Amino acid sequence: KKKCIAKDYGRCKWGGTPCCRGRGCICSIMGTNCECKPRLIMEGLGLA
Repeated sequence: KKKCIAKDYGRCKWGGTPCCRGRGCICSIMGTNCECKPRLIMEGLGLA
């Protein structure tokens, strides 16, 4: 699976380059500041 950004926190876009290592291109929920973070999913607002 080539064509991606294996750079942790690698600026990426949902319509441009994805992440290699397996990061998730998370943005600022506004359409700006998109980046590929090292798979992060820590909830709690619903757990507590």
